[PDB]
Amino acid sequence: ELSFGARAELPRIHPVASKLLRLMQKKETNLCLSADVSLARELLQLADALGPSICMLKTHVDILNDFTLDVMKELITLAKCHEFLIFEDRKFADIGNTVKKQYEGGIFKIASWADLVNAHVVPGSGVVKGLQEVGLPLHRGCLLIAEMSSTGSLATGDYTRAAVRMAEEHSEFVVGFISGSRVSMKPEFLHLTPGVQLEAGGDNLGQQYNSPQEVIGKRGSDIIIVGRGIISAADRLEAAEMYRKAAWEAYLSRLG
Amino acid sequence: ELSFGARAELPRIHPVASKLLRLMQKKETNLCLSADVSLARELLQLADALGPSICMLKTHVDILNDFTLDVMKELITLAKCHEFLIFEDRKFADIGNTVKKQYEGGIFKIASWADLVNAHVVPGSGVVKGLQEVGLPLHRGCLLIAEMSSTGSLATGDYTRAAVRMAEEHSEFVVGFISGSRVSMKPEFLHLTPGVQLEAGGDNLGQQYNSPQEVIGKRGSDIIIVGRGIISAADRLEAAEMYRKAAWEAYLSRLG
Ligand SMILES: O=C(O)c1cc(=O)[nH]c(=O)n1[C@@H]1O[C@H](COP(=O)(O)O)[C@@H](O)[C@H]1O
Ligand SMILES: O=C(O)c1cc(=O)[nH]c(=O)n1[C@@H]1O[C@H](COP(=O)(O)O)[C@@H](O)[C@H]1O
Repeated sequence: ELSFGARAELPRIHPVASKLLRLMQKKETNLCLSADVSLARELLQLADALGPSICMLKTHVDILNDFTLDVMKELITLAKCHEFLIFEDRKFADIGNTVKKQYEGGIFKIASWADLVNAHVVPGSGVVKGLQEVGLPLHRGCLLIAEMSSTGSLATGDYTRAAVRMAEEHSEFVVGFISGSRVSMKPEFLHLTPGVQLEAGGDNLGQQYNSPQEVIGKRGSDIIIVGRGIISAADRLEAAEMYRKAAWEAYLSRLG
Repeated sequence: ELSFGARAELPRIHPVASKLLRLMQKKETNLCLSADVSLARELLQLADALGPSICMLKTHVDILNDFTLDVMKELITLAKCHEFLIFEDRKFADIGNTVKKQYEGGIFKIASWADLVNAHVVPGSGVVKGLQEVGLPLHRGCLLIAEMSSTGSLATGDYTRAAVRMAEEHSEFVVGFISGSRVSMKPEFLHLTPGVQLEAGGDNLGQQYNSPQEVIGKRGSDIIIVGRGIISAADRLEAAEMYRKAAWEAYLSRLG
């Protein structure tokens, strides 16, 4: 098993994955903050304070009450300053012809500011083809949703295998997965795992939690995605540091 | 098999489905226009001219370059004038806690103007639970995506059966399906079918077309969803009338 720094140099590595893996090793962080807030001021204050602790900031641009492309300009300034990627968790899931417009255009112009986006594989490979026609020219990457954290997820068995095949057949653009575990045996592919908290539990709408030690250490994922475990805490900086140290040590102990 | 007008009166019918079925029978239309345009002025000019020919106008609010809630105010005026429902084809596909915010909030405030939305079933029933916590109080309906039109779709076999079970267990909010065919044997549930053109063919990004006669007449669906077959035509009114007459006669001939 290679370190993040060595994976950053693999011959078939995507440039976006390489950039991410380099800053993960430099900063000793495999934490992605899920910045699930409705106010631009809170998003930017979290990005600035937690920037040093995170490899990635995950957005849902469509829950931000005061979105403007200028807010995303300020977010890019912080991403460059503190060295993290921006991941818009848009979960594209339409025919190729539709998703290309949803990615490039409308009010959000996601491709103009998002290093990474993600897509569901249920529509077939056209979803990836459509996205890549915008994303390849704009030097972007994509994650495929191979497994989900929620109760009753149908992303199991042959579905997960189809996501892995689709990623591997589109390595020019697909840099990894949303998954609960290592699903690809190819080390060029990032595994990002949501549904993470230090304590056992869930929410009232089907979210299920596992610990950083379980998903990084036992299940072999690379990056934890954490929302409420940080966002709902009083001291979001110390919460982020707890999650960072947990995920980083789990990673180191799997390396041996 | 019951007429649309008789289905509108079924004991377990959802009010949104009833409203739709009534205006389908009154206007002799089972055509949903896929208004896949980037300009508000073109969206509103299509809604006004084609309003009399359609039971429903399907939006992708996130490809509209000049979206404002005022554009949707003008669209509602046309929907009320000409009697059609507004369907935002958002394809919600996240955990319940996320989709409730994506449905109610952000810039688009989808639930404030959309009669109908749709959701993927891959995350499990939490996606429906989250949406229904916004949509039930706002007297809205939802369609579940049971089958897709695109090449390589994984929405087959047990997946389609899971979508039908989920719809039937959430009949307070779920009024039907995006599907290629009749998937539910319960007549209270609408079947809407995209991937429709009069001529054989497809697009370059995995879209596949079938005719109105095939999907309404042979496959037993209720409503055709048509984008480019109308939108790319020179005379979009006559194109809409051709699709309306095709879908309506296919429906009548299945009734006998
Ligand atoms: O793509 C994702 O990040 C995602 C996939 C998934 O399987 N589960 C999942 O929870 N998410 C997202 O990750 C975040 C989880 O947030 P918390 O439950 O607050 O930690 C939310 O923004 C979800 O939308
Ligand atoms: O939910 C949908 O409407 C949808 C589901 C699906 O399986 N296939 C599909 O084509 N659609 C949508 O229906 C429209 C099809 O447009 P045309 O291919 O131009 O007729 C697009 O806006 C798609 O996003």
